[PDB]
Amino acid sequence: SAPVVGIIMGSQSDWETMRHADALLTELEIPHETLIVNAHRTPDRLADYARTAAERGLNVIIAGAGGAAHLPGMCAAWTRLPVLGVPVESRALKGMDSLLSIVQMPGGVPVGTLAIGASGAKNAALLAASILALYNPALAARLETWRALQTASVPNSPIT
Amino acid sequence: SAPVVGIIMGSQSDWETMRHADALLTELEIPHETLIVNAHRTPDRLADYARTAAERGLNVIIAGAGGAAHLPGMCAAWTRLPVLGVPVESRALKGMDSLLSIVQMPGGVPVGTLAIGASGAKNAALLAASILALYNPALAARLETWRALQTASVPNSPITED
Amino acid sequence: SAPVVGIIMGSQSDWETMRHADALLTELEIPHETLIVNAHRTPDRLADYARTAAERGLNVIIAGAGGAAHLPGMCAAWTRLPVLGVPVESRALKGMDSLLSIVQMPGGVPVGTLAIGASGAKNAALLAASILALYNPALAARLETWRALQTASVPNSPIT
Amino acid sequence: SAPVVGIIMGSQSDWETMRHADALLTELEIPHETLIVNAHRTPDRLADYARTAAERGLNVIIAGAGGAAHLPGMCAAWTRLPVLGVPVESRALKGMDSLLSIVQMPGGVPVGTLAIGASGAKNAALLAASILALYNPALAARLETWRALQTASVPNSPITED
Amino acid sequence: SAPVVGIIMGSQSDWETMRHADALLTELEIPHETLIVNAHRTPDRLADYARTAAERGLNVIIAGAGGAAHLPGMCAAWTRLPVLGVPVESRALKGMDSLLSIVQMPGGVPVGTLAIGASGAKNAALLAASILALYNPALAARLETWRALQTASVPNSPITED
Amino acid sequence: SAPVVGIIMGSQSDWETMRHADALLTELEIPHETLIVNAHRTPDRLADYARTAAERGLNVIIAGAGGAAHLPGMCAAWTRLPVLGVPVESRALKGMDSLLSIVQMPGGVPVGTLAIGASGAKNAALLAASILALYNPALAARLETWRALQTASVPNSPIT
Amino acid sequence: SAPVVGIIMGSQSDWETMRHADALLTELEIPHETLIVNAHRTPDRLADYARTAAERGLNVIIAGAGGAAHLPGMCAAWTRLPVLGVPVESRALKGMDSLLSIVQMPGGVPVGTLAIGASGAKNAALLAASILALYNPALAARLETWRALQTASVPNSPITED
Amino acid sequence: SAPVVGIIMGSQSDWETMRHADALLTELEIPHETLIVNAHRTPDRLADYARTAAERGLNVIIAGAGGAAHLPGMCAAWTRLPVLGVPVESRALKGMDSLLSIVQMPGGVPVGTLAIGASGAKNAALLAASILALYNPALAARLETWRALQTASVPNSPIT
Repeated sequence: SAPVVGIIMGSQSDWETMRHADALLTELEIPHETLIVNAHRTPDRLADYARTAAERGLNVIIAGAGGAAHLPGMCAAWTRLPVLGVPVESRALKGMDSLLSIVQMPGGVPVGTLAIGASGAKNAALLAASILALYNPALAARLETWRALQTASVPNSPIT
Repeated sequence: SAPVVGIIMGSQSDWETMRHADALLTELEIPHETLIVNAHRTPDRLADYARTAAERGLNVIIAGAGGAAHLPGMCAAWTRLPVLGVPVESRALKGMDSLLSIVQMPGGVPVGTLAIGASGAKNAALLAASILALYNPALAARLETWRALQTASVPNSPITED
Repeated sequence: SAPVVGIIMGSQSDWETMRHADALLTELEIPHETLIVNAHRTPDRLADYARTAAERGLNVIIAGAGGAAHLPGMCAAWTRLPVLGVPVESRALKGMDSLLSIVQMPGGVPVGTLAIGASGAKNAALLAASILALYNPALAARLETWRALQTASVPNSPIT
Repeated sequence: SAPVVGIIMGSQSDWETMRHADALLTELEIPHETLIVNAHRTPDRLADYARTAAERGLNVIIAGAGGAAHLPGMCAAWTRLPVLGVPVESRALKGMDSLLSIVQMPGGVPVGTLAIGASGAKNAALLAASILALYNPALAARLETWRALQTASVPNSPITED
Repeated sequence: SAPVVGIIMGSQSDWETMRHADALLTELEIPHETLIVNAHRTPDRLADYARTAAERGLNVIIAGAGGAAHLPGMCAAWTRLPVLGVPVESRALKGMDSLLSIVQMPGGVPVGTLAIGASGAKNAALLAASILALYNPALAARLETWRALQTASVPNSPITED
Repeated sequence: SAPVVGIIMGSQSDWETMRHADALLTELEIPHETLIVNAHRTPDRLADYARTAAERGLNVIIAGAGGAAHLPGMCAAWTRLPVLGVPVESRALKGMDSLLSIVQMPGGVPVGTLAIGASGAKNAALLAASILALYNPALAARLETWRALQTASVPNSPIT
Repeated sequence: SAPVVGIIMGSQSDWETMRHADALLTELEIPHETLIVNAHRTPDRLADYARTAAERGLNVIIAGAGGAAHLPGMCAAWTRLPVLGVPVESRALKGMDSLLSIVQMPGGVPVGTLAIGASGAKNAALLAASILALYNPALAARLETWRALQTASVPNSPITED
Repeated sequence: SAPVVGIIMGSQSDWETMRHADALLTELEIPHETLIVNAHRTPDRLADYARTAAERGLNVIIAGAGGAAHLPGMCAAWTRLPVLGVPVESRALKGMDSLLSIVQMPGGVPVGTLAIGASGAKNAALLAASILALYNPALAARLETWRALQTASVPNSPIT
C-alpha cells in the first residue's frame, strides 16, 4: 500500500534513533516510507521530497536530525503537510543543540517537536498515528487498543 | 459551528501568548473553543476536559503553560487526540523550564511542541490547521493560499536608511 | 503496620534511583508502601492514589520522575499532604529537564524538591523522616541517632 | 503565640521575595518569626539559630538565599527540623545559581526546595502548612478550605476581548 | 562596482544587527549587496541565491538569523563559497538558540560563526575583509591601517572620576 | 611546497580532534603545517607565530582549544589573516566552555568558529579550502569535486 | 606609595564593574594602579604589562573582562604573580560566557575567579587584601576590623512593614 | 615543618580530584595538611577548622566540593585567610552546580575559584604557591623553575 507517513533522516547514524518511529508505525500497520534525506549534503533532494510529498499522498512527515538540526524546519518550508521533528542526541551537547534548532521555529512555519532521542522518535510515530486516526476509523481503534494496553500493562509495584 | 480545536491554558496571564493561536484559527475559519484549565489548581477539570474531548467532537487540542508546565502532557495522558504544546515564557528562566517540561515527554504519550512564546502559539494554530486540512479540502485551499501569500509577501531587500 | 509514607515512581527504570529512598525508610523503621504510578500512562491511577492518600493514613508522599517529570506536581494537585519530588537522572539532559519540571511549580501547589538522582531519593526519605519526627518521639530519637552517626563517622583525612 | 515556623534570609533585599511566605503563614494563622541570618557574614549567628531551633519550639524553617545560596543547606546541617529552601532570583543568572546551590544537596542532609522567586516563597509557606497540618486538625481544616477555594476560584474561560 | 560580498537576513528585524556588517564593509570600501532571504518563508529564493552566488561574482556570504536559525547553514549547503554566520539575539533565549543552530553544523558543510549580536555582525564583515585581503593588496593595506588604528586608539587608563 | 594553512593546537590531547582538519587538507592537497602552540604555557611562541604568519606566506590559521579556549582569539589579535577556531570537547562541560570562549569575540577582532569537536575540525579545513579556492582555480575544482562526491554519496535509505 | 595591586580591564565599559575593586582597595589603604589593557586590541601591551609586573613591584593583578574574556588568563600566562579574574556581565549571555572563559583555565596556569559583576569586583579586592595581609600586619589589622564590622552590621530582622 | 596550606574536602570521593592539589604542593615542597572537613555533615568541625586556621599558621586554604558546594564559601566566612575553591565534578550536572555554588559568592566574603575538576585542583595549588612566593624567595625561585619547565616542555608538533 502507498505510504501515508514519511520518515526521513540525514544519515545512517540517525537510524539508531529513528528506527523507533519505524517500528511503531509498523506495529500500528501504518504504511510508510523510510528514507535518508540530508538538509546540508542533499538540499535539492530535500526540496524535491518536501515539495512533492502532498501530491504523492503523504499525510505526515517525521524528520530526525542532530546538531544544527535543519532537516525538519526546511521540510516544513516546502510542504503544507504537518512536519514532526525528532531531535537526535548529539555527542557533545546531548541534543540540546538539536532541540533548540528544531523547536524554535519563527511564527509562520511550524514543526511539532518531540523529545530528544528514542522517546521522541517513538512519540513522533504516535503523534502521526493520532493525526491519521482522525479520519481512519480502523486505525483509530488500533490506536485506542495500543494506548489501552500501554495503560493496563503498567505494573503496580517495582521488582526488587 | 461546533469547535474542532480546543485552546486551553492555565491562567489569564497565558492569554497574552495564546491569543495568537486564537487569532490564527479565526483567520483560517477554524471553529474552536478557548478555555482555562489549570493542571494544578483544577486537576479534575482537566481530566474531564481531556477524556471527553474526542466525543465532544474536538480533533486537536492546543495547550499552553509556563514554568513547571504540566498541562499539555497531562491532557495527552487522557485523550487519544493530537495535543500540541505551547511553552509560555516564564519570568526567571525565559521559558526554558516551560520548554523542557513540555517537550521531554517519555515515549508512549506525545505532545507536539512549538517554540517558546507568541511564535509557538501562532505555529500551534498553523500546525492544527495543517492537520485538519488533511481531511477538509476547503481548509486545505485556504491554508495553501495563506502559505503562498506569506511567501509572496517577503520583501527582497531590507530598508537600510539611517 | 499501616504505611505513613508512600514512595511512587513511573516505571521500573526509576527503581535504581528510588530504591535509596526505600532503604532509608526501612533503616529508620518507617512503615511505607512502594508503588508504581505513572502520570502519563496511568493518570486515573494517579488521581485515585493522590486523592485517597490522606484518608488511607499516608502522611508524606515521595514521588520520583524523569524527563518531563509531572508525577510529583500532579500528585500535589490532588492531595493536601506534603509531596516531595525526586528528579530522576535522564539520559540526554542528565536530569536538568527532570529538575525544572518538578521544582518550578507555580504558587498555590507546592512540591518540596530534592537533588537529582540517588542523593535526592535518600534525602527525600530523610526529609520525610524529619517531618514525621515532629510528632513521633521514638522516631525523632532514631533520626537524631542517624544524624549523629553520620556526623561522627566522617573520617579526619583521606585514604591515599 | 510562640513561633512554630522560622523564616530566615540573608539580607533585606531578600524580603521582597520572602514576604510572600510571611503573608501566607499569617493568612493560615500560623505563628512564625522572621529574621535575617546571613550564612557568610554571620556564620556563628546561623550556627546558633539552627542548633537551637528545635528546643525553641520551631517545627519548620523556611530559608531564602540567592547567588551562591548556602543559607538553607547550612541551616539543615545544624538542625534535625525540616528545612525548606527558596531560591531568590539573582541579577545575572536569574536564580539558576540560587536554585542549583540549594537543591543539589548531597545525600545525608536534605533541603526541600521550591521554585525560584515569589512562587517558591508562597509555596514554601504552603508546604510548611501542609507539614504542620499533619498534627493540627484546626490548621488542616483551614488548609483544606484554602485549597478548595483556590480550586473553585479558577475561571472557566479567559477574558478574550481586544 | 559589482558586489563581492552578499549580506543576507531573514527579515527587517534582523537589520538592526546586520547593519553593523554593512557599515564596516562600506568603511573598508568593499562592494556588497544587502538582501532579505528567508530560509523558511522563501526557501526557493534561498536555493537560487546560494546556488548562483559564485557565478554572480560573490566571494563571501554573510548570513544572519535568529531562533531556529537555518539561513546560514542552508546557504552553505548550496554554495561552495565561504559562508559566515551571525547569530541574531532572540527574545527568550538571548541568541543561544541562534548560536547553536548556526555553529553546530555537522562535518561536511561549514559555517564560520561569529558572536551573538552586533559584535558578530561587525566581526563577520572584518572576517570577510580578511579573506578578500588575501588576494587584494589595496584592501590588505586598508585593513592593516584599520587594525593598526584600532590598536593605537585604545586608551591607557579608564576615566575613573565619580 | 610552502604551507598556506597553519593548524595549531595547545597540546597532544587536542590532536584526536585536530587530526580531522589535517586529514582533510591533505585530501584536498593543500600544503599546510601542523604545530603545537599553547596560549597559556607558550604565550611568546604564540605571539611570534601569529605575528609572522602573513610574512611566512600563511593564508589561513586553524586553531583548536578546549576549556578556557584562548588560542584562536589571541592568534587573531596578532595577525590580519583569517583565523578559524575549533572548540575542543572538554571533559566536564562538553565543549560549551570551549565554544563560548572562542565564538564570543568582541567586535574588532574576529574568529570564525566551527562546531564543537571532530565535526568542527573537519569543517574548519573545508572553510579554509573554500577561502583558498577563491584565488586558486585548480583547488576550486578539487573542492567542487569533494562537495559533489559528498552530495552524491548520501544513500537513499538506511540499512536495517 | 608605589602600587602593589594592578587593576586592569579591556575597555571603559568595564569600569562600571571594576570601580568596585578600586573603591575597596582605597578603603583598605592599598596602593594600586588602574589601567586599560585589551587582550585583543593591544596584545603586545598586555604581554609587556604582565611580564614586567613583578619587577615593577606589583604583588597581585585583578583583571576584568566580558564575553570571550581572555584578559585574565593571558595575563597569568606571562606573570608568576597571582592573577584574580572578574567576569564582567555581558549583554546576551549575562556573563556566563565571561565566567566560563575565565574560570575554566587548564591545569598549569591559574586564575582565581570571582563572581559575575560588581560582587566579583568587590571580592577580588578583598581577596587581594587577604593575600597582602599575610605579610603586612597593619593591613591584616585593617582587614580584620573591616570583616568584624561587616559581621556586626548585619541587622537581626528585616524591615517588614507594607 | 608546620603546614602553611590546608587542603580540605568533604569526602573520600573528592580525593580523586583533590590529590592533584596535594601532589603539586609536595612537588614544590610546600608544607601542607590534607584533611576531610564536610560542610553539611561536620559543620562544627568546619567552624573550628576555619576559625583557628590563621592562629595555627595556615596561610591559604584550598577547599574542594561538589554539588551544592558550600565548603569553600563557609570556610571563607570564618577566616580572614585567602580561600581557594575547587568545584568537584558532579555526576549529573558535571560540576556546573559545583561551579556556580562556589564562584557566585555575594560581595563581602570572597572565594577564589578554579576550574572544574583535576585542572582546578592543580591550579589551586599553583595559585596558593604564587601567593606564598610573594614572601618566600626560595619558593619563588622554585615556582619560577616550575613555570619555566612547563613552558619549555611544550612540544613543537603533535605525535601522529
